[PDB]
Amino acid sequence: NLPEHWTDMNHQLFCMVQLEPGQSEYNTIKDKFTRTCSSYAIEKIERIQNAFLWQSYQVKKRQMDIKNDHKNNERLLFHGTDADSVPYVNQHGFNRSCAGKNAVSYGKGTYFAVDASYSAKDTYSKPDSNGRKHMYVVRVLTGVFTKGRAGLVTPPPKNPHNPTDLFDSVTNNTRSPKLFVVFFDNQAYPEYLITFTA
Amino acid sequence: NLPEHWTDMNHQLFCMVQLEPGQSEYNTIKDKFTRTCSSYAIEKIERIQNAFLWQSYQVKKRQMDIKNDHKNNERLLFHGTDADSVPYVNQHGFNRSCKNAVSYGKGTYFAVDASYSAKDTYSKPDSNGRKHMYVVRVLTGVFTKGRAGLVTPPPKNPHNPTDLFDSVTNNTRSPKLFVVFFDNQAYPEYLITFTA
Ligand SMILES: O=c1[nH][nH]c(=O)c2cc(OCc3cccc(Cl)c3)ccc12
Repeated sequence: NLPEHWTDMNHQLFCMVQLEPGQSEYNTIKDKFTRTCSSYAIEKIERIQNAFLWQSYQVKKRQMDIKNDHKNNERLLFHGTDADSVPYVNQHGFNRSCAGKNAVSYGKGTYFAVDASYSAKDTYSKPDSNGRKHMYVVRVLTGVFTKGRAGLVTPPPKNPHNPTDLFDSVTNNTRSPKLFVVFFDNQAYPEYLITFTA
Repeated sequence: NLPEHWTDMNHQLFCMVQLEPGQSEYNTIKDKFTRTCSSYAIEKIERIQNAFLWQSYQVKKRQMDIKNDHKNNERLLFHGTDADSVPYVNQHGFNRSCKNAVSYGKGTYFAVDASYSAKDTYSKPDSNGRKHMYVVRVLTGVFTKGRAGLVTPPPKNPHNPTDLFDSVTNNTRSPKLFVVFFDNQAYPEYLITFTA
């Protein structure tokens, strides 16, 4: 079930693949980034090939496709993080118990941005001792979402009289979403790592 | 690809099935409980048929079987909870984000002995006196002693910080509880409703 554009991994379960500028795959990520981060320069873009993270994520995606009536349940979003977190995210993905409090909190989960500019803030993509900033491009199962509240540890119910039937994610604003919060493991696959500088 | 002992669900994805007293499955689960809780009264035992939870759990189990290359990664453990939490666990399983004692880390706790889970602090009696305890398949895998404040298991090797233990315990030689720190590492298989 591993994607056919992935490099052959010689029977290993994890690899970071450096992309080539001028390939469509590099250029669509570079364009998505520069749309709001034109004042930064990209050092490199790496494709994350993590067999176990992919399998768990693809099972969640297939479940949400069945549960939800004909929705586009997946969005491609950004996540800025510090260099110390990069090896953990590459191997294990996004853990809500490691997440910082957001400056505007819509719940206690993992935050993902519509715009690279948001994730490029030093508060998220902290410059390392060589001045490198790190941002992931992430497949996120946003599914059916509502406006969040600082108190949430899971997405709220769709209906107060059916407390277990939940929204898939929450946002800052349902009309004009700029961030999404997910509260479960394997609801986000880190697909690319962008290393960039001021 | 759902287990053979499950009963037909009329093409639905979630069902709680009450077991028949005196049949093999009911007797097996009743014996596990009465090993340490023979003084309690069993009202009923329900088989939890949650296709989505089962699929996500079986994926984790296949992954852990490959990674550990050995094979006894699974233990059958107990979890007492309050009646208000039962509908959530039936649908969504165990969630570390939901304060009882967490001295061995911030995960979900499971007991080796039903008697521990049977304490009123875990299986809180409801207004009709009913107590609730799950029998749980847990991917304990390779484990180490836990400690306060862990948000994931420790690494197996300090020079490889991302290769983790699968779970932690109070005591590696003679464990009485296990903590898991990830979703879909535990599948709630039966729900025992009982009284003091
Ligand atoms: O069945 C349970 N349901 N919910 C729990 O939080 C729970 C917790 C639990 O160990 C907590 C603990 C921690 C340190 C020392 C000791 Cl001695 C005990 C055991 C069972 C349960």
